[PDB]
Amino acid sequence: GADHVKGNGKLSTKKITIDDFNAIKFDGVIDFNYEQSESTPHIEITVDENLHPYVNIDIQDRVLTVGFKGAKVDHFTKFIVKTNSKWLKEVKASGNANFIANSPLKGDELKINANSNCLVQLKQKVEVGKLDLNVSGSANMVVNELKTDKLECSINGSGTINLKAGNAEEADYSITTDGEIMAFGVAVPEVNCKITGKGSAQIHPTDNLKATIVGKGNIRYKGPTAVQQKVIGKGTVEEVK
Repeated sequence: GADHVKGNGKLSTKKITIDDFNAIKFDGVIDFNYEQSESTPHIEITVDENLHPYVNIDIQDRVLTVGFKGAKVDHFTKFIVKTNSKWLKEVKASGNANFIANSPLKGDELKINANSNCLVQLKQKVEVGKLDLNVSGSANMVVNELKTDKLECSINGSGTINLKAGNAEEADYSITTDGEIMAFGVAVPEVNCKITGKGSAQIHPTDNLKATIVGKGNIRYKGPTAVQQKVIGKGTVEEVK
């Protein structure tokens, strides 16, 4: 069967051209550096020199998948991906990967699913019609600045979503089992916030807030805002000054 291989500890970088992609999927301890630009797309891979033949770069229906193929890689020293595309509508990251967007991001929609201990960092302004963020398996997401019409934030099981600054017209915030949403920095006129189980949501509704809690989870908001709530459990909905 497939050979078991391992990195020889000598990192090398290879740069090649890459086809058009608008979606990214990867699973594993990969440092993935992305930029949105009109420049000729390239992909730059850093991995142990003897592992480059096993590096998988595959684009199907504009979905880019990066990982390994052709052998079972028992160990690698580091795995860095640096690439760019004109458009980006989706990112699926898993397995303790680091996804970093080092450019502003634009488009009708941006959907991000961060699972199993990943770290997603959107370091520059995200300006989209709809921003759909999902975290599970203790993954973490940090968004420095956003501007959107519809914002959807959801955490399942565990993990955190930190939305440092920005604006949304409507936001749906949800925490199930456990998790933390840190979004005091995002001003939103219409907010829907729901916690089922444990958790903590920090939010900034500027007109109306619909809050639902079942369990010990807490909703803390900065207003002024009108509030309609339904709480079953020890958790509470409270304003912070």
